[PDB]
Amino acid sequence: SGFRKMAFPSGKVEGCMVQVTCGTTTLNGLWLDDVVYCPRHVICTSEDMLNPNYEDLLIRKSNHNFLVQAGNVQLRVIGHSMQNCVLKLKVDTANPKTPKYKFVRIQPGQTFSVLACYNGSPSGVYQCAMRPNFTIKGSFLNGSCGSVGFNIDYDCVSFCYMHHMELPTGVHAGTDLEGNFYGPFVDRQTAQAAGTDTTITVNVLAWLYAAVINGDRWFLNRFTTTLNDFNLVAMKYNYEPLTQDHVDILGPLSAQTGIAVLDMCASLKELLQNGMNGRTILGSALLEDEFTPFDVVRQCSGVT
Amino acid sequence: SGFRKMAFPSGKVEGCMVQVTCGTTTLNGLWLDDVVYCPRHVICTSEDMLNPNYEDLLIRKSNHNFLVQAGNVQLRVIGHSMQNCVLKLKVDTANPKTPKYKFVRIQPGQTFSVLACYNGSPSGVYQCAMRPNFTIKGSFLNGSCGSVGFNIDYDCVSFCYMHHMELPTGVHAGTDLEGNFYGPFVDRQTAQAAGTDTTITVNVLAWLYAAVINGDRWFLNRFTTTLNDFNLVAMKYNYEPLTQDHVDILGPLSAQTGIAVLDMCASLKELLQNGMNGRTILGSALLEDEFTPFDVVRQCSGVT
Ligand SMILES: Cc1ccncc1NS(=O)(=O)c1cccc(Cl)c1
Ligand SMILES: Cc1ccncc1NS(=O)(=O)c1cccc(Cl)c1
Repeated sequence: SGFRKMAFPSGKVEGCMVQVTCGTTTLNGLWLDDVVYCPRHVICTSEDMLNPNYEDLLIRKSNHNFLVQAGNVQLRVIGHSMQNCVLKLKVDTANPKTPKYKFVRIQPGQTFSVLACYNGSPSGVYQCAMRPNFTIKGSFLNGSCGSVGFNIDYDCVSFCYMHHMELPTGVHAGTDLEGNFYGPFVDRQTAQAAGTDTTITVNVLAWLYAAVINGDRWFLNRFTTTLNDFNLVAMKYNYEPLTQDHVDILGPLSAQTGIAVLDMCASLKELLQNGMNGRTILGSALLEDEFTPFDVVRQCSGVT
Repeated sequence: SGFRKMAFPSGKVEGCMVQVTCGTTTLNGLWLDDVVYCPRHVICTSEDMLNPNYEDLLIRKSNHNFLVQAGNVQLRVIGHSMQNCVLKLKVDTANPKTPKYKFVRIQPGQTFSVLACYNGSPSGVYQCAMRPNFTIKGSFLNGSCGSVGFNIDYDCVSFCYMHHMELPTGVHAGTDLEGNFYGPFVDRQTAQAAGTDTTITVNVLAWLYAAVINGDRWFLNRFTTTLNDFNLVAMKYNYEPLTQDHVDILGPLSAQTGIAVLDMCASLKELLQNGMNGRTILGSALLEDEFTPFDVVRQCSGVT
């Protein structure tokens, strides 16, 4: 037992990290097969980032201007193209460490691991959630751009995120691996608003099931509620409205614990209305929303 | 910016995980050079674990009784020996994925990454702290024994922990890679008490420096304190007493922020005496003690 904010083993992704340099800007790239994916803002200078015309900036660049280095070996760039906000550098050598992979566009509320990298070198791995407002609360410094978010299903790596920028508010924004931003963000140094973020209700409930499984049951009460009643409370506390789809995915956890989903909703309702009264749940003094029902099942059963 | 409970990239350690089977018991092993390290309780049955005589149990075992599998290839065991609570299985092939490594015995309050494994297969990575009482609050299920804790310095993996057991209280206990238990624990299914755990004061203070660096400064106040005065408060709240050595290691963070260590102690003092009043620090509603001053500096500078 015990419950931790666990990230996926990062090994398959470490073997794909490279350094991409263009002019004076260096960031991270992802080498899969004979293609290196990186944020297109690698072609910008500090002055360009205020209002960049990427098509025009890319026209001044040739294959030889993109310096791609994997560890200590230089890769030969034979093609370059822009796809939305990513650059695809065609290299002459396939990465021998290319794992089985997919590019997937995740949904808000879903979680993933981030392998934070600097100069093509991995520094740490942590588990994140794509906030309902399409931002991530990561840990990213200068040089971290091009770091990727992913999930792993047995031997298949599903890349879902590529880090592009930090909003003036300190939250992070990025794209899927086809270069499409999650949210309304653009790759430009301008004031950009991330909407009102809400708490992922289905994840908090799954984490409440994880607490019961692991012994923390103080929050369990003699009450029940309805989806409509619970959602009145969820609205007041900026929680995502709970739907029958969320109840359905909570099915396995409800089955394993024997606590009906709506009864767990009444425990969450009382926690929202009365707080924790100084107590903790799974070592946390607040309601945790970065564990999906899938994460809880995987962790609670030991899925490798 | 942003601050996350980051684990080390696990790739170097994934390449060392193997499955070790002896009789009906299967657990994880660590293959470094031509040696496989695993918990010695792999030789026990369920009845043996109540009061095992490991010397006697090992005498009934031969090299051919230890089944070591790396992925899908079987390793040939040519030697076996017990060193404290670990078994060292000499195999005929050196692991080609052996990274540069050290075996180190960490101090309580220090942190490390755990690569939780089942059947020799990695499932997730998370950052832990060796509690002052020599336990870890991990996430370990049946089959997780043999999972290791480690730190990484550029290309050198310092293994510090090997998971052995879960105490009836739900906390975890294990050994260094020479088989010596951290704490007073023995590898036996008996009631064992982990002492009174305390909060790692130097880590909370380093995490308070990480909060200031990242924008969270509400807790900063117009007060200062002395080491002796602060320690009176630390005693009352089960915090480890702060020493000049802890103040010295906080030096770099004190220098970078311009907030004297004793002034940060007065912020911590007020937080202990008055709580958080419903507020958070780095997204947490409690005082975090699993980031050492080294972790904070590394994360806040991007050390790969
Ligand atoms: C100064 C610079 C030069 C070139 N390329 C990037 C940067 N800066 S940055 O990465 O912090 C950045 C700022 C604003 C928006 C975005 Cl998408 C990225
Ligand atoms: C049932 C069994 C059989 C063989 N080897 C281990 C186990 N059980 S166990 O790993 O949960 C365990 C229980 C108590 C102390 C320790 Cl150190 C480990």
